[PDB]
Amino acid sequence: NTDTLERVTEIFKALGDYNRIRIMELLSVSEASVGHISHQLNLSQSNVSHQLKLLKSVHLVKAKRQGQSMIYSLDDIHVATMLKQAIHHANHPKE
Amino acid sequence: NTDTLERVTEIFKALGDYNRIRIMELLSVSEASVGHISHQLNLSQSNVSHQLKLLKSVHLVKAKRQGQSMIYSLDDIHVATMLKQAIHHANHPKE
Ligand SMILES: [Zn+2]
Ligand SMILES: [Zn+2]
Repeated sequence: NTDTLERVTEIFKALGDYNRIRIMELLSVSEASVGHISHQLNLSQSNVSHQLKLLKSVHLVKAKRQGQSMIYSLDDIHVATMLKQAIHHANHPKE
Repeated sequence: NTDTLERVTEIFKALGDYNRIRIMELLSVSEASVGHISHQLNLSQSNVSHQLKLLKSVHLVKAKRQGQSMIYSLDDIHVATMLKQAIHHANHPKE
């Protein structure tokens, strides 16, 4: 018994594609849906119609209705702060 | 276009396994090495001499020499923030 480990193993393998995370990267500062995400990040709407639903099913992502589309966003500040710090580890301004 | 992103899958290609990051969970409050990880997580020395070394050689981990010993750590507060923010979206309890 561990509580934490035995529930983020599910996160820390699902992270493993640069496309997936490049989207949450952006969401963590500004929200887009499948169709805007496809414009901003050069991805197909068919493809994001299945990557956004997967991110959602590992709970880094959340869907919501708004006016006359479904907006997508980060589930909560936890993993937005995980995902910020992977970029920070990968881009040192001075070594 | 990516600038850095595929160097960030290159730190996801450091995760993907259980005790590997159950170690680093604990390094995220106190620093421990091969013999003492193998004591404190009930592990084995053949094994930690491959996993402390992988993580070391994929920069989520850094050693420090103390004569015939080496103490070991996370690499910086970036990777310490990745694994502790994951260990925060795994459960969400009252405080
Ligand atoms: Zn760093
Ligand atoms: Zn959370």
